[PDB]
Amino acid sequence: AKLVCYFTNWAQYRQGEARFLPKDLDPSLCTHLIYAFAGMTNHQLSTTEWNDETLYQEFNGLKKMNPKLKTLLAIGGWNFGTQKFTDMVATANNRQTFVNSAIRFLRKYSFDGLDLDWEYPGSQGSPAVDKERFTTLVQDLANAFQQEAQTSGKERLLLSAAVPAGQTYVDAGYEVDKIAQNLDFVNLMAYDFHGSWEKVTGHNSPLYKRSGAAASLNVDAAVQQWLEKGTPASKLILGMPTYGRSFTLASSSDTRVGAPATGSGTPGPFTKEGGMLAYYEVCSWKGATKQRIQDQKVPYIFRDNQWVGFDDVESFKTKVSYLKQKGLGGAMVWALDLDDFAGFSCNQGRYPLIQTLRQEL
Repeated sequence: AKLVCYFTNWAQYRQGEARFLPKDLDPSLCTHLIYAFAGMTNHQLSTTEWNDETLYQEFNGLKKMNPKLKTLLAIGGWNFGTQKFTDMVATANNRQTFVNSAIRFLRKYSFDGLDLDWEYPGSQGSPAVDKERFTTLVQDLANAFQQEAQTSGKERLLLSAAVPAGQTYVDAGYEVDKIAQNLDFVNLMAYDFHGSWEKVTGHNSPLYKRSGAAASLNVDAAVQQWLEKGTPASKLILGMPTYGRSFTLASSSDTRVGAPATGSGTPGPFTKEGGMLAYYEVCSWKGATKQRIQDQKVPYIFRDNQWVGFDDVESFKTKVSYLKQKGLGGAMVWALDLDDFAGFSCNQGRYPLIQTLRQEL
């Protein structure tokens, strides 16, 4: 089994004990660590934070303690947009410029592979032709990765991609069955199903549905979709979130799922973003009421006019059990910095959630 965890390079700016750098990393915790995110300058792979070169070195330097650990560099992300991916996979000469830069860049900093986080090809601004080109990109990379293998005398660079869960986004940009052949694994983002972008409370990551397309916004519907489309279960890794989606309730009385909400929930004191909250900002809510949505096997907690749907140790246990049953390749996590990484808030030791994934896997 695989335990893929996403490291975040902006987490280093969280205040006090939320601050997260490579030294807060547990080298035996995950089997694969993915660094988010790498950028793109002149069709080439580039850094995005002033200390990326320094962080990369401590990051991959962890392999000195754990030779089994595999690291990949994730390029893209939401903030990155799609525009630059389009211009890169536009021609072939440019793709070569990238593929050849990726190779030099990964090898330079001791990365074992590349995680594609294009959000999203053939959607949200990306032309319909980016669908077929994405798979070409996948192919060219897989191919160069093959050839680079002989010449270098090192293990073939790994290639994975983070992918969306909804039917809409898949069709718009993913030739599943085909990309699944060149991808060593697929990190399914099985979360962000419900959020403050909705006028009704809903859970960020429900295992099962509570009808219509609504009944497709759960882990199961996401897994099933990627499976049926040609993704071998081995290659499917189940994303798990160490964070919750928050809502401000229209009325402190009516804390039901589906209850009305005026907007995003109060930004977290450490994460500073409405709609989302790290586990260490929820795990120990003083004077709140934690409940459990039986049909979706996930919990939610409210206090006053604040409502939050998050994942706890028990939900993770259930999801791994689910994952085992579907025969999936392992579990993926977003993100290391959102779990109580230093056991400074929850009294459940270091990495309550992620260590759970490790124990059950």
